Amino acid sequence: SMENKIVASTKEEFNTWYKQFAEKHKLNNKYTESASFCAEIPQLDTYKYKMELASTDNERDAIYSSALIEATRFCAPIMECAWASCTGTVKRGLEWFDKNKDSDTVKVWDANYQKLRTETPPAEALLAYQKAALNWRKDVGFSIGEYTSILKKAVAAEYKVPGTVINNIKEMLSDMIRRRNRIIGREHLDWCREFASGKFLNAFNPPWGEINKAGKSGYPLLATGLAKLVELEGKDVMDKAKASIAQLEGWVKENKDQVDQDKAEDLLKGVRESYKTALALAKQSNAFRAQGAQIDTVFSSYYWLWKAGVTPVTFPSVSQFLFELGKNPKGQKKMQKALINTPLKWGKRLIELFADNDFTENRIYMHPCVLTSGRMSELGISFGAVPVTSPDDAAQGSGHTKAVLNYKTKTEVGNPCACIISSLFEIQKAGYDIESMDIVASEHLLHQSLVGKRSPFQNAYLIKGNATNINI
Repeated sequence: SMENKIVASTKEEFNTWYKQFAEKHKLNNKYTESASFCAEIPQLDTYKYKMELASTDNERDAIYSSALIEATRFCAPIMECAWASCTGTVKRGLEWFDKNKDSDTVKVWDANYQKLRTETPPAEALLAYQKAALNWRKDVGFSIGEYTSILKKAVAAEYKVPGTVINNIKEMLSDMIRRRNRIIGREHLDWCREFASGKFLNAFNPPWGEINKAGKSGYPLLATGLAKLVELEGKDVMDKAKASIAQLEGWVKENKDQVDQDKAEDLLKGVRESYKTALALAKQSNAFRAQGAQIDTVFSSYYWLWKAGVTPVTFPSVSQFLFELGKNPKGQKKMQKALINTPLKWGKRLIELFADNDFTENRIYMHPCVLTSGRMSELGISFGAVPVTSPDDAAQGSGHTKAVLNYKTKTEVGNPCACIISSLFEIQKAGYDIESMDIVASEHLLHQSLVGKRSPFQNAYLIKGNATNINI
């Protein structure tokens, strides 16, 4: 029969289920964050040599698919993949969109889907989508632990890798930075940075004279400074800036005997108008057109099942399909063939969520709610690592890109994560031209790592700072 064998309406029930599954299958925490089937860190070099030899494109596609599935299939985070694929999570997760379909943080991208299959979205729908992701995650009750949670935290100053891969990791980082810069004062900027975090009393003594003083742009100096800040150091600055204003206010309230009321209230007014201007400038930053479009995998996955008309009953067959897909990969053509050929009804309805082929602008600007053939992997890691009609078959392994994130980054085992990311990167270099690719998947895996992301089921959006500023 086609049924969901993982039956839990609550984190507790699932916990029981998974203690049992984990013990039966000897899930192991050696090299992976979450317990998994991973006994040994894969060796991808043979794919590197083979890839050095390949004279045709199809072969390079197959060699990279192979390399990927080889590095992935046994490292999937069984606990979170399972939890995300269980009965309760599937019921609530699908039911969320029926209640929230018409809300203002959903309707913006949803009702506009067909359009989004072609043209890049405004900033508004990016913000909306991210809010909706966090909301679905709160309402559904998706967090059973740190690997399913919302990550709010500062990007670590340093990223440790072993001397074997340090070369590679660095090359990747430089190409990444080059790419970010491609996506897009002196005293003023440092005064703005100091104000944004440490010194809010700096607002009493602006370097340019009056705090709200306009520059060559007619835009306030503070505003553009903060903007350039969000650009270089990441949007965290804005929050920090606001925090500082908070302090300012607090101070003005705690000691009001030291200040003149009228011009204190005008000071505050000023900093606030400047901050609103800085926000507005950063929302259109065009660097927000990218970072805003960062996908929330499980959320977009459930959105896709919903949009494709999937339900608790038919979900197990999708889980099944995905599971097979993690064994026998399919490029564009093969995916389309498979999806149209299946007698099952969600197959055709999936490809009708696919964007155009044939999508004009750069794809990092594509909205995170839109399905494509390359994005099947998201579903792949959500519902596919563990087939829910036959959970034990998970022991065979199902390769899905984000599986890489389940690898530990810690130095005692010698950062398997970075090692695999690096092997993938070399392998790609061999057969493909790096600089000329719209996206580089190993690079995005790396981006996810540097930013402190240990799971596919973690939400990385609210993280503090820019991964490109990291020292490795």
